[PDB]
Amino acid sequence: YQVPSVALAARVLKLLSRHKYRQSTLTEIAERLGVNKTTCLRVLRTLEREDFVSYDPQSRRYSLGPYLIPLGARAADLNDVYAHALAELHQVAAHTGMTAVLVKRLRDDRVIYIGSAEPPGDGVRIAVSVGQQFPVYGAAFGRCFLAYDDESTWRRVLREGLKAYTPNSITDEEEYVRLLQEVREKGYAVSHGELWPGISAVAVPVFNQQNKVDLVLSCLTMTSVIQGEDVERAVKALKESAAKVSAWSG
Amino acid sequence: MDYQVPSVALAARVLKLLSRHKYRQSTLTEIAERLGVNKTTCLRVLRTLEREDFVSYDPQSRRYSLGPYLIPLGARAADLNDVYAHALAELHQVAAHTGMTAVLVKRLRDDRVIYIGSAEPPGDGVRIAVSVGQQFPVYGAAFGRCFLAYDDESTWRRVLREGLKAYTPNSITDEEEYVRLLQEVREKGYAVSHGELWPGISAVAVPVFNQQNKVDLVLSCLTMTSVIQGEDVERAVKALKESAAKVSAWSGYQ
Repeated sequence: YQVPSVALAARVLKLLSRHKYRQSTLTEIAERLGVNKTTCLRVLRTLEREDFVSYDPQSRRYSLGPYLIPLGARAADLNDVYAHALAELHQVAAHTGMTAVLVKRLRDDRVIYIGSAEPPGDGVRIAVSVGQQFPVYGAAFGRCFLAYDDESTWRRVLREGLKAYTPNSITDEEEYVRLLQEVREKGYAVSHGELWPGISAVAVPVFNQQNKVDLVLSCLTMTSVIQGEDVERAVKALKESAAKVSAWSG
Repeated sequence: MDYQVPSVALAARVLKLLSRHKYRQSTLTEIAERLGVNKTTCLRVLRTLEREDFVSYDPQSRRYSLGPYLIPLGARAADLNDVYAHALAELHQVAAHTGMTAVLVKRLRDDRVIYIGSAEPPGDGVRIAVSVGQQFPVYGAAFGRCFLAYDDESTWRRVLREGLKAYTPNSITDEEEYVRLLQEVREKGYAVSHGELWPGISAVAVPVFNQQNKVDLVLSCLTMTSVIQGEDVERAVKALKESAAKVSAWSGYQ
């Protein structure tokens, strides 16, 4: 079963976390979600009374509300796995000088940025959109998820087709399979401009109790600046952090 | 109201419950009994939330918990408008409903407090303005008593032994009176001062609690003493409490 209104409440919240829809009128939400204005408004008003959504009558725009702040903080700190993994991002960033990210496998072959940490102190930083979703196959993290799946999950997602985000996105199914073999041997993956042009990443799987991968830790930097020593550093930090997070997955 | 959707209200109650340390890993029975809702009704909502990753389920122990999608929602919500921003917005509501200047006070180290935001009531004419950044002693006036009343009594005794400084003729410097005033603030949930820091100025204040049940923030209303009337103080207490309850929930109080 599915309760249609609760599912609609969730879709609204997910829509309002995208930058384009961070402040959206009723009509923009209805249109984007494909439901009539009255059904949306009912949900939005119930969500508003609980402070899950906020409403600015001066702009007639709805946004994510204040109650999600402590709710999200608690979802992090009440769970041993998430509390330690988010703390580890700060470790990774401080020791590598790269922007560190936690990626999480969702239902329907999607993944999501759960959090990030930017290196401390000053300078330009690379910043990611926290809460952005991605296909489970994309860039360095995609291969960290897929390399330890049973081939029941390999083939279904390969068969759907691989989107070419940039000219270096891996869309050849055979090349992708060889790279998955490579991830298993080395325990990490590197992408150069596969998702965003000029961005490279290093990713490492965090193993759950089934030897499977629900969480990936990632490091991000500019492709033009990355040297071999940077990859090695990122791999050590990420691997060490990953092993501490796996420890808590009991 | 016809725009009130009971299944989404229950989803919210479920998530608020799972955010309490005690109920962080809760069986279906414990959830349904604690909320006073039929277990089947609960299952459908829980499983719907689980499908969207707002809740998780552990098949071993049969317990539900806050799901991981709430983490980036929280971060994106705060990034747009953080708690202090929302607190300021609620102060403008208070100012509008009371016709008083509303003020957000924060505790510092070393027995000081500081104004971190204000909201003058709407319209044109005169009004009381305050300096964002002004610091005061933690014992001073209505807002001082709202911080102190909720510390251990050992702090009351320390602050009292170290001397209450008399700013005006209406300042409370009698130790037995100040203790009685702290006790009653703790009994009643608000404080009122009449010319204790500034001649002519009255204050009504209410504490904001956080997730360790401590008072880091106080919401306060300033008005002129000489024009306060019957229902005014009563009305401001009621508006400040409605606002402080909300901001307490946003600071993680439960």
